[PDB]
Amino acid sequence: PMPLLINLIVSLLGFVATVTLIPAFRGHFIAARLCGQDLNKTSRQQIPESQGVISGAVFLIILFCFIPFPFLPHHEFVALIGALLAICCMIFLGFADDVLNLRWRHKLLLPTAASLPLLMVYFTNFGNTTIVVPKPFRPILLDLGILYYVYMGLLAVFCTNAINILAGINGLEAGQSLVISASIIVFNLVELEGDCRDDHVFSLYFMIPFFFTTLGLLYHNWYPSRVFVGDTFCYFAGMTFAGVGILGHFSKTMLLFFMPQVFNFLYSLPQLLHIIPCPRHRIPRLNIKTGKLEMSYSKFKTKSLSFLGTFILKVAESLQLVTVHQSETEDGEFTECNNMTLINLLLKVLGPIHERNLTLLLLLLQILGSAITFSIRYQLV
Amino acid sequence: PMPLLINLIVSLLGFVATVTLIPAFRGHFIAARLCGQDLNKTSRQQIPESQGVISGAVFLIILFCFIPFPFLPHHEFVALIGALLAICCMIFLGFADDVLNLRWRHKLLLPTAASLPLLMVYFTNFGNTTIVVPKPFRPILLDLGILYYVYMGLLAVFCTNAINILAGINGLEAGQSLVISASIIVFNLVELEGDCRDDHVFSLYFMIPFFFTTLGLLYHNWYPSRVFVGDTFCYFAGMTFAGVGILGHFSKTMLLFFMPQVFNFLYSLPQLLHIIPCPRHRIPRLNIKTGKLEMSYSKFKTKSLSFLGTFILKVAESLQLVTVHQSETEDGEFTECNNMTLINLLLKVLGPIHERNLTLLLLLLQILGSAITFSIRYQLV
Ligand SMILES: CC(=O)N[C@H]1[C@@H](O[C@@H]2O[C@H](C[C@@H](O)[C@H]3O[C@@H](n4ccc(=O)[nH]c4=O)[C@H](O)[C@@H]3O)[C@H](O)[C@H](O)[C@H]2NC(=O)/C=C/CCCCCCCCCC(C)C)O[C@H](CO)[C@@H](O)[C@@H]1O
Ligand SMILES: CC(=O)N[C@H]1[C@@H](O[C@@H]2O[C@H](C[C@@H](O)[C@H]3O[C@@H](n4ccc(=O)[nH]c4=O)[C@H](O)[C@@H]3O)[C@H](O)[C@H](O)[C@H]2NC(=O)/C=C/CCCCCCCCCC(C)C)O[C@H](CO)[C@@H](O)[C@@H]1O
Repeated sequence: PMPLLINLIVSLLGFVATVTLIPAFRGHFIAARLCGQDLNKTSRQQIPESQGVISGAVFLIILFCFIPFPFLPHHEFVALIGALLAICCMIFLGFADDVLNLRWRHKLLLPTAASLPLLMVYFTNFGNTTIVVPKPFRPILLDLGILYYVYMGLLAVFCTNAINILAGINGLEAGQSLVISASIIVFNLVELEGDCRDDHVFSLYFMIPFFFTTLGLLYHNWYPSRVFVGDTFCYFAGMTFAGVGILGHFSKTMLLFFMPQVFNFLYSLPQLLHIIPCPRHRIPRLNIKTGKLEMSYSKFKTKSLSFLGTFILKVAESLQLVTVHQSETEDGEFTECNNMTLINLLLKVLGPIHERNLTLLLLLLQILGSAITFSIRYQLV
Repeated sequence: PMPLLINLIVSLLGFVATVTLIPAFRGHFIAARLCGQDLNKTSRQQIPESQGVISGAVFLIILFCFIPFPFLPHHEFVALIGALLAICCMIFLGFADDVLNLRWRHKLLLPTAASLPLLMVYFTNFGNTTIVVPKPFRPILLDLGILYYVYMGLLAVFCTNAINILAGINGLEAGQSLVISASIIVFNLVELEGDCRDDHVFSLYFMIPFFFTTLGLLYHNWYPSRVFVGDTFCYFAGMTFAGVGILGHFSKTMLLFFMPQVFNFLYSLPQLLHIIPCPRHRIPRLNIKTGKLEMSYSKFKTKSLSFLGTFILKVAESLQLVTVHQSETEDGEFTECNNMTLINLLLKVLGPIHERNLTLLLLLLQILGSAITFSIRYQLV
């Protein structure tokens, strides 16, 4: 555990670096107009956005410096440089999506291009394209070949976006990733005792610095948010997870650590596909008098709604998932449905919750999921 | 020459891609405020900057797609992925310098960090740290060891900045790189016939797409500039050259292709070090009535000037390099010295030249240098 010792020493130095540099560059981002308002707060001040660029940068300098230590053989060297190319490309693309505000078309396609070094490394290092069925005898009728490479391409696209759309409250994005990376770190140390070690000693090389830099980011992103992580971070986070999952051969376990993100993605799916009107910001509404966050709604004319739309809505209404409020004015009759997100579903079930408590609750919900996965995979039921 | 055939097919597709995408993203950059005015033109309209991000992006997608072709052994695979990590990191850092407008401190240090994958690849692939003396028996008294790795670190820092400071006129930055990359391509094809082939088949993999994408950029950057290349491109260009020079083992020949850039850097050195006052923009002044570009000056109080400053200035004045105009008002006595740049020295020698002609003249001057290098290295005097 000597390269891991070096990896931890540089990760702690990376944490110090991230914590120190984020306030040092504040000026540059406010000047560059890379900032947004805390939409769930009465304060109209603009907080610097895209701070994941600073932690992501620190992350790259750390690992570039780390490269000779696990060697001072190329099977793990190709995977190291390759994974760093896919991550660097993603922090780059993420920052450009933050700066240029790209279309949903790019939010999908470009992460597939950035994930190519991982696919190519897997191709040249002859990766096992044959998968093992985790579900019972029902879907079991397999060398997925190109469809396995399609899966690896669509993994980075899911991971980054799933984090990115489960956001809008102080320390949720950096915080959820902090639970996920820690869950992978714990898992790596357990599996570091036997069988697959080369996969977990490798995954730890990327996860220990991702954790300590994200911690340095959360130092300024936690409530009250002084800085915002931005798309740059979601892109970086998603790809680092998708990368270690792919090359470490544990994307299945990793996707189980991603349970709140998966629920949020699917619960959002009718809005994301625009079958039910999707507003630009689906973050909860602040009740200025209460101080706590109340559910956000998407009101629209019921006549304009499609046959599939009113079907999905009425099935979700009955399943006690959405809070539908129908009204009628001089303009006509409307339908004010609940904004389909895990944050608003938590406010639907537990009522209005304060911002600091709501994030903390979601992080605990993330902690519970990791316990469920760790219980499933290690017999603790 | 089959992977080279594939490399050229994708490079032509890359040229088409760059030419098509640059006007498609114009909206995003104007919105993102990533734009500047053509300071040598009367028109106050803002032209989108950082377009090197689009060509640099196209470049990365091409080469990521190219990766399996020269293989479908890891000695050239590590160098390929490694060089792409150093380049991707540089397009990323360059874009952040364009967006955040970093200090001169970062313009130097950060390119050294981005060049680490090249150094590390050279370290692991056991690169020849021992250099051969090109100059005569005078400096010949050598395993430079760490000082050779210092050289490789400072190569990317020189290459990017040297291009970046020899700019400010339509198609100079993209155009000079277009002569340099073509000079390396020609040289690679000559040396592809014998001896070192693995170094030139490798250098061509990066130079053919750099050329065809930069061509696609020059399509919109040539006079009258519709778009601006930005720091993103200078960073990308510099590193791609520094990369192929380092890994291909021909940084010496490459630095001889960089002759106008070297003269411009050293001629600028008293201003860059602030021994003689350095104005923010050292680009020539447009004579609205003439239409042609006239020399730019740096006027200052002669009393405020240091003992070394007035010494360098008077040595350059006598050497017939700077045009010094001394004046005296009620405020006191001033000194209006010529802005120390190869562009203003060309206007000092040839008089006022029109912008389109001036760039074209500098590109021809770049062409002459490549002929001088090719004559030196292949006996054509
Ligand atoms: C539709 C959806 O879910 N869109 C949500 C998503 O939109 C993204 O806002 C950010 C800007 C926010 O960070 C802003 O939120 C504010 N903020 C931030 C942090 C905080 O603590 N407090 C706060 O007030 C701040 O003012 C900041 O500027 C970007 O514009 C980004 O591009 C947006 N990103 C997107 O719009 C992403 C869309 C992806 C569409 C889905 C496509 C499918 C992807 C998966 C495919 C997988 C398959 C292959 C399996 O996130 C929003 C919330 O952070 C939510 O309010 C918003 O509802
Ligand atoms: C001091 C110096 O030479 N500084 C020149 C340098 O400044 C850089 O302007 C750009 C903004 C220009 O692209 C603007 O110029 C306009 N433009 C552009 C293209 C065109 O065709 N027409 C036009 O009008 C447009 O409005 C655009 O916004 C950036 O701000 C960049 O950060 C600047 N970059 C720097 O300031 C870079 C400084 C590096 C300092 C030297 C440090 C030493 C480096 C070498 C060390 C090597 C050793 C290790 C051996 O370049 C300037 C000109 O493009 C010139 O006017 C200016 O004089």
